[PDB]
Amino acid sequence: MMNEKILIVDDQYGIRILLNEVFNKEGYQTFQAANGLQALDIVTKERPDLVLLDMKIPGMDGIEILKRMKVIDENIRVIIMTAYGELDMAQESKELGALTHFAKPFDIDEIRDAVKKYLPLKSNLEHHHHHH
Repeated sequence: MMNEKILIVDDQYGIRILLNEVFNKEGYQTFQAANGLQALDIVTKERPDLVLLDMKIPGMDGIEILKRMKVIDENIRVIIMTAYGELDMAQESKELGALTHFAKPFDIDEIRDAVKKYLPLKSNLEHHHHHH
């Protein structure tokens, strides 16, 4: 449609943007971030619904940023592609510590799969009985 939105924060040369060709068109508004602050830029600019955050990202500690992300929306699906033991550290540090987790920036095939594994696909979806 068009209302699909995701952020991807990592320092992989062309994975961030290949996610764009991968979803940004039709899958989701997948944007690229070199810092969580850059992700904050887009989260306030385009307001993607999902966030991919790596704290292992050169620049800033994405951990803090993703904490703020749930803190901004609470509907935003905060997904972690950093030290996935942050459901230990990042969670107890603040609030949620991100949901779907991965310790490695992996091949996008598993990522697109993970997207269609985790995403609702239910009846109520987000919060709306009978989409109108």
